Order: sequence, then structure tokens, then C-alpha cells
Amino acid sequence: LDKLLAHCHRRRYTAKSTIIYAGDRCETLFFIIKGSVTILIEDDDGREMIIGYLNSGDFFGELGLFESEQERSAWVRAKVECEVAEISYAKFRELSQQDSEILYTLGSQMADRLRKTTRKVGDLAFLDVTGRVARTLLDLCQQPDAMTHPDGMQIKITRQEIGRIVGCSREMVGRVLKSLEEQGLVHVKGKTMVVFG
Amino acid sequence: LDKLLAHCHRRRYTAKSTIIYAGDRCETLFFIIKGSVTILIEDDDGREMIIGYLNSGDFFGELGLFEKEQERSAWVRAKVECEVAEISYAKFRELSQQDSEILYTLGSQMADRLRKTTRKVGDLAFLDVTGRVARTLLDLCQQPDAMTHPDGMQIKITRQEIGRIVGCSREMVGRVLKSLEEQGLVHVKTMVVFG
Ligand SMILES: Nc1ncnc2c1ncn2[C@@H]1O[C@@H]2COP(=O)(O)O[C@H]2[C@H]1O
Ligand SMILES: Nc1ncnc2c1ncn2[C@@H]1O[C@@H]2COP(=O)(O)O[C@H]2[C@H]1O
Ligand SMILES: [Au+]
Ligand SMILES: [Au+]
Ligand SMILES: [Au+]
Ligand SMILES: [Au+]
Ligand SMILES: [Au+]
Ligand SMILES: [Au+]
Ligand SMILES: [Au+]
Ligand SMILES: [Au+]
Ligand SMILES: [Au+]
Ligand SMILES: [Cl-]
Ligand SMILES: [Cl-]
Ligand SMILES: [Cl-]
Ligand SMILES: [Cl-]
Ligand SMILES: [Cl-]
Repeated sequence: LDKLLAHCHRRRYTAKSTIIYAGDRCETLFFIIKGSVTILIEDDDGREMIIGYLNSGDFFGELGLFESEQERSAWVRAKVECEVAEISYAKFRELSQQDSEILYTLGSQMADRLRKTTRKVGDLAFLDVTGRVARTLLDLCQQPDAMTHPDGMQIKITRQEIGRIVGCSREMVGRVLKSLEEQGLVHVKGKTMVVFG
Repeated sequence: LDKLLAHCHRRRYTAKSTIIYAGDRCETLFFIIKGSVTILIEDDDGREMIIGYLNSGDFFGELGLFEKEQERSAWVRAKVECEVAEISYAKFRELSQQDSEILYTLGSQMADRLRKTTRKVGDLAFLDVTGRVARTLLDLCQQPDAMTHPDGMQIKITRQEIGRIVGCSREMVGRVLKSLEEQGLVHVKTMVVFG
């Protein structure tokens, strides 16, 4: 792409700070310069559930950019310290009209997200929670922010976070993770988990 | 006007005909002039699941349009007889470069699908198959094509059709439905959801 636009109103969010609130009416779009964010929605009873993560180089807040406008579709919460660049929907359109290559980057990312989100539907329907938990570990293993470990990879995730990803409570995800430990797949630490392999 | 050769290149598919096979590597996208299509995924044994539906005016086959490739990520099956226009990635790409509003239209449709697919995750999550079968009954109750009933709502559905919605077998749906008639929700050709 060519998103080297000087003007971008870059701001900083410390870990766990909420950047976007689902249901908000905002005509603004974001670009992650550094850090990562968590995408969250509410499930059947209003329980918060994690749909996925976005990283440096990803856009977010974009679903409303293509127009009667609509409300934000999810919460965007900084997972680590984030530096983001904010751009109005209107200003971004004038850049896209001047160079559509910024839209192809955006379009490429929604296709990627649609694919993963489509796959999440298949995982929830075809895998049980234990298989659902196992895929999550090997999924975030390969995804960014994982540290290569002497015995495999180290990822930053909690038993509570897996519960919101796979659709399970913390205690039951903890029992699955305890079983997976003697099965030799993982080792749970304070704020991290080490996937062996 | 749609686009340049929006209707220079039609193709008609009859109901139940597969238009796109998941895993295929092709670089062309489609536009539904008439009819509707079903988006489906499969598990390892061939278990057969509906992700959503698209209708006249929708593009599909677009997820590969942004590569510099990939395989189709899902099956696209004509639900009724479809009239579709076939467009090369190059033609759409050598025409959107001239007017990006046609890109906005596609993007608007990808945004709606991501939102719809995201919501589907939230509803499907935290429930097991039994809850999903029960949910499906209440979701088809509200459907516009449903039917009001003296004792509740009447809906036209098969065990196979429920199995394609929730991602389960016809046999597993039957016992779950058998329990609900005994568990005080239902009476199953047609179905009547009591409420
Ligand atoms: N299923 C998903 N996968 C990845 N990102 C998403 C998903 N759903 C929503 N988002 C992002 O979360 C944002 C919430 O607000 P917006 O709808 O403005 O834009 C949204 C996307 O950037
Ligand atoms: N979750 C979804 N919701 C709506 N449409 C989809 C979904 N997943 C895939 N598709 C469409 O199905 C098509 C299958 O082939 P493509 O990947 O080329 O492009 C895809 C999209 O047009
Ligand atoms: Au910038
Ligand atoms: Au806002
Ligand atoms: Au890995
Ligand atoms: Au569970
Ligand atoms: Au023509
Ligand atoms: Au094809
Ligand atoms: Au081809
Ligand atoms: Au109902
Ligand atoms: Au099943
Ligand atoms: Cl459990
Ligand atoms: Cl691993
Ligand atoms: Cl469950
Ligand atoms: Cl109803
Ligand atoms: Cl099953």
C-alpha cells in the first residue's frame, strides 16, 4: 500500500484501555502503529466474548466507512501498549479517490477477517471445548506477539481469555488446560502460557 | 449501470447447483442478477453447514480479489435458479482503478457479511448443539416466512434443514426435537413451536 499520510492524529493507549465501544456512533478509522488490540462482542446473554486480535499494520474501526451509517460492531481493547493513527471517514475517502491502493489494503484485511471469522463458526460447530481450546493454543502460537521458547513458544493469554474465545467459563477452561499440561501440550504461567513443540 | 459489461456475461444455474467449490483456485467474482445463493462450509467427515445467504445485487467470490493466490474459502450453492454475471479479477480491478465507488459497494457488502458472520459467532458461542437446535426454532419463528398459530407459531422445516443450520446430523436433530415435544416446547409434516 501507500499509507504514508503525514496527518494521522496518532495517540497512545495503555494496556487494557478501551479504544472503541460497541454501539458507538463514530465516523473514525484507526491504524495500529504498534501494539495489539482485542476485538470483543457480547454473546447471547450479554457475556463478553473475544472474536480475535489485530496487530501492527492492521486497520480497525472501518466497517462503518462504506456507508445511513451504523453503530460500531464491536469493542476494540488494547492488549499491549498501543500507538494508533486516527483518520476521519471523510478524509480517508479523499485519499482513496486520490489513490485507491489504500482501499485494497483495507479490502484485503476484511477478506482475511471474514475468512478467520468464518472459520471460527466452523470451529464452534465442529469442535468441542477441549478441541476448541487446543486449536486456540496452536493458533495464537503462530500469530504475532508469541515468543520463541526453549521448549516451544510462549504466548500471553489467560485462562479467562481462552474461556471468552472458546465459549467456556474460566474454571472449566482451567480444567482443560490442566489436562493438556500432563498431556504435554502446554504449561500455564502467571500471565503467559508455554506451548511445547 | 452496474459496471462496464455487467450483463455481457451471464450464466444461469439451477437450484442446488454448486457455483464455487471451496479449495479451488480461481480469480473471478460473481454478481447475482437474479436468485439467491447459500454459503456453506464442511468439517472433516463432510458435515455440511450453512454460513449465510446472498441475494440479487450481492457480489461473491471476492475474497481473492485483493491478492498480489488463495483458494475459495467456502462453497457457494444456488438456492433458487440463479442468473449470475462472471467478471474477471482484472476487469473489476481495471475498472475500479477508474472509479472507486464500485470498490465501496463491494467493501460495503464485505462489511455487512463480516458483521453478520461475527454476530453468528456470538449467538453460536456458549451453547451446545441442543441449545442451537432450540435457538434455531425460535429464530425461524420470528422469520418473516413463518406462520402464526392458534397455540403459538408454525414453521416449515426438516431435520435435514435444521442440521444444515446448526451444523449437526439429521439423526442428532431428531432426538433433540423428540425431547422438546416431550420437554414441552414443540409438536412436529410441519412443525408447531408452542409458546
Ligand atoms: N469478526 C471480526 N474480526 C476481526 N475484526 C473485527 C470483527 N468484527 C469487528 N471487528 C473490528 O472491530 C471494529 C469495531 O468497530 P467497527 O465496526 O467500526 O470496525 C470493527 C472492526 O475493525
Ligand atoms: N462468512 C461469510 N459470509 C458471507 N459470505 C461469505 C462468507 N464466507 C465466504 N463468503 C463468500 O463465499 C465466497 C467463496 O469464495 P471466495 O472465497 O472467492 O469469496 C467468498 C465470499 O464471497
Ligand atoms: Au499516519
Ligand atoms: Au469514537
Ligand atoms: Au506455533
Ligand atoms: Au463449556
Ligand atoms: Au456488452
Ligand atoms: Au471457478
Ligand atoms: Au479460473
Ligand atoms: Au417462536
Ligand atoms: Au452434531
Ligand atoms: Cl465444562
Ligand atoms: Cl506449538
Ligand atoms: Cl457448553
Ligand atoms: Cl416468534
Ligand atoms: Cl456433532
